[PDB]
Amino acid sequence: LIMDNIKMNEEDAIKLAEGLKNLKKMCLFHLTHLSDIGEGMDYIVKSLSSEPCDLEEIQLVSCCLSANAVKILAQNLHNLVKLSILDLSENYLEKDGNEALHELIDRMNVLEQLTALMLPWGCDVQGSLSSLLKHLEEVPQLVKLGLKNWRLTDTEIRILGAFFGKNPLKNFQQLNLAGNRVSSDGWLAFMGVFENLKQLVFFDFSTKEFLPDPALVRKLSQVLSKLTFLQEARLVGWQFDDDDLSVITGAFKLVTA
Repeated sequence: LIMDNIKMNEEDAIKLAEGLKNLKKMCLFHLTHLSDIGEGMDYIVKSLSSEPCDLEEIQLVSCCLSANAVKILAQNLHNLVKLSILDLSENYLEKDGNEALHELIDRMNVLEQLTALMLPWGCDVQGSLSSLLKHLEEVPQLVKLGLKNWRLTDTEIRILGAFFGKNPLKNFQQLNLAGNRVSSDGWLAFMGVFENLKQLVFFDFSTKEFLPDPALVRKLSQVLSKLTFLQEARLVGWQFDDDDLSVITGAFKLVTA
C-alpha cells in the first residue's frame, strides 16, 4: 500500500486506521507526505503493530510525527518480527524528542532483521547517539544509517569515526546525513575511516555552508578513488568549485549544491 501525498481532513485518520486494521496480509506500508494533520498521526501508528503484524517495511516520511506517536510505536515493538526497514525520517519532533527517542533506542532488540534504519529528527537525538551506536554494533547487517538534519558537533563526528573503526560491517552501503557542522578539523577529524568501507554506494555528509580545506579535498579525492561504487556522491552545503573538482578524482558525480 502506497499513499503518497494524499490530502486528508485529519478526522478520516480514524477511518483509514480502521481500514488498515483489516489488511492482515499487508507487507509493505509506505504512506509518505500525509499532509500535516497533527491529530490522528497516532491512529495510523497505533493501527499498525497493534495485534501481531507481519510488515516487512514501515515507511513514514514527512507525514508529521510526534513524540507520542513514536512512543506508541516503541511500546508495541514486541512483535513485528521480520521487519527490515523502519524510517520515520523527516518528521521533526519539537518537544519530548528525547523521551521518545530513548524509548525507541532501548527497544529494537527483538527486531533482529532490522537494517538500513533511519532515525526520527527531533530535539535532541544528539544526546542518544552514543547509545545508538553501541546498539548498532550488535547488528553487523546494517546497510544504511540515517542521522539526518539534526545539528552535529566536532566531537560527535569523532564518535562516529570510532564507530566506523571497527569490527567489520561489510555491507554498509549508504550514509545519510542531511546536516552537519564542519571545519578545518572534521571531516579531517575522521576522514580516512571510510577507506575501510569501500562498498559505499553513496553518502550525503551535508552541511549548511562551508568551504573545504585543501588538505581535505586532496584526502577526499584519494578516499573516493579507492571506493568500489560511489554511484553519485552527495556533499550538499559545501563550497566546492572548479579548483576542487580538478583535485577530486573520477566519480559518477558529486552534488555539492
